[PDB]
Amino acid sequence: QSVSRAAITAAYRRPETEAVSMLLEQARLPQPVAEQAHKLAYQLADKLRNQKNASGRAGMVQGLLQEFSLSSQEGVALMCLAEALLRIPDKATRDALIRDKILFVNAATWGLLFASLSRSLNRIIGKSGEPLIRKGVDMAMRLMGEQFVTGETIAEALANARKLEEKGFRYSYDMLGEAALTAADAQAYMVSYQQAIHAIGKASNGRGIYEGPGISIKLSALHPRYSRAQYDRVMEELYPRLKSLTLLARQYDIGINIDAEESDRLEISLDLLEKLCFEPELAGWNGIGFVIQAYQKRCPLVIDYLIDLATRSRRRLMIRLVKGAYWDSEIKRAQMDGLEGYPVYTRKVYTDVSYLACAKKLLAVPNLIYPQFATHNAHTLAAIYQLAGQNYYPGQYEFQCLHGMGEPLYEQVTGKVADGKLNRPCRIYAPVGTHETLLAYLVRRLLENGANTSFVNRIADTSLPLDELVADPVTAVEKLAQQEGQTGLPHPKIPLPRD
Ligand SMILES: Cc1cc2nc3c(=O)[nH]c(=O)nc-3n(C[C@H](O)[C@H](O)[C@H](O)COP(=O)(O)OP(=O)(O)OC[C@H]3O[C@@H](n4cnc5c(N)ncnc54)[C@H](O)[C@@H]3O)c2cc1C
Repeated sequence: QSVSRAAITAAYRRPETEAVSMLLEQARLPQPVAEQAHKLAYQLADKLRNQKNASGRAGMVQGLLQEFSLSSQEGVALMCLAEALLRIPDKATRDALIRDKILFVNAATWGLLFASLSRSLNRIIGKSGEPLIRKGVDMAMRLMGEQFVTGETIAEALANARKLEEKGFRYSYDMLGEAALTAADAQAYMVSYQQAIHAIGKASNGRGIYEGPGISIKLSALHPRYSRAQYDRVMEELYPRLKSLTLLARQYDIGINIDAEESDRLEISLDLLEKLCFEPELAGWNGIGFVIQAYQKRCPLVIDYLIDLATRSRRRLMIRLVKGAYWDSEIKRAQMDGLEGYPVYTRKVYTDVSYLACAKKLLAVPNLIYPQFATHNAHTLAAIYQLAGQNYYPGQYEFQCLHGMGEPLYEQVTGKVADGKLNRPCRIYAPVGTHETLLAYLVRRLLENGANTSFVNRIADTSLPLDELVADPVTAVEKLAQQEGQTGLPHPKIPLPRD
């Protein structure tokens, strides 16, 4: 192996105390930068919560719960009567009714300001069995998944693009579907990607890899049983498909991004990337993109490799820095394999520290990397904004977000300074497909949105103060270290696989 490739392999399951300790000073924001990041993060998160005055309304709510010593159930019932009184048209009649003599339709809506279904479930199940369960799972998947899908076909998705593109947003389209099980499956995904590139490229119409739309691909869709595939078959079979798609993207001058999937496929994906970057037909073209996952211990070492690869292959790589979408499966996988450790961190704050350290590394080499900072986290965003320094220029970096998750945060970000925005571009990741391709993506979105460690989950918890929500991760790790006795201890509820 090369020097940088060898270092990747060595860090695979590095002990967490060691990995976190090494990243801390790389992630630490200088005090004035940290202060500016905090104020911006606080401001972004405040406007998120208090959209339609959610906090101020909740304030007046509890203020009346106190002054009368009323319950919360006593609060709703009072508003319901108050609402019915405000529907009496003439004030003299309303006043006279209140004085001389003194319904719950919208009681549910008022309660938002403040057991037998189990029987119905046990009854319905035994009667109708697994077919009812299977249809209910398919149905709930489609209902919950709709908010995350931009269109059923690439033509439909593309037809919706101008609305946000004219506001300064960009797109990366994802043809849903992954983990091809058969040769026919992988061939169908290949044809779907080719069709999509033709459509996106014609719509891009020469706007180029920065301003114009691009595509995101999953290597697992292009090779049957990719999860266990050997190097020889992957190079023989998957790589010609990857090359073919990338040459076509180059012909239309659109970005083509290689998504990151499970951690045991990182190595083969670097082998594919290495070969791709030296294709003569791609010389002098900078549209190749690659995702790296900050929750992996290998991430900073992958960056050193990518920096060297951009230098040797004489290109600027588009690098999407993410935290990562497969954490729950990574933990379970590692516990089943009984190895010396985990390839990912076990405390969420460590992943945040890793992301900040990795972001600094990426921003230091603008000639070699175009960083694409994917996050829905207001502190992460504000930190990157400050770390990128003074004198932003559009080609310095961009943000990215997922369709159906990013809008309220990035509405404050993309657009004119005169309109109160930060004037930084954001590329929306846009899944395209029908219900038959949605399951795996939807599940990952449920895990993301439902975890009590996720920013998008914590910002919806109005009992968590804004200052705790946007707390600096480096300081959080040092507070843990002072309490627990050393830096970077694993999650107490996630022991090592061999324990
Ligand atoms: C446009 C875009 C493209 C993306 N592409 C990919 C991709 O190709 N591959 C991929 O794997 N991910 C990808 N992601 C990331 C993934 O889908 C999540 O959106 C992302 O990790 C959420 O980070 P956040 O900063 O918005 O949330 P935050 O809430 O600040 O962080 C949440 C993340 O922390 C991590 N985490 C949660 N619990 C723990 C824990 N106990 N210990 C350690 N870490 C923890 C997980 O990565 C989780 O997603 C992409 C994200 C976006 C926005």
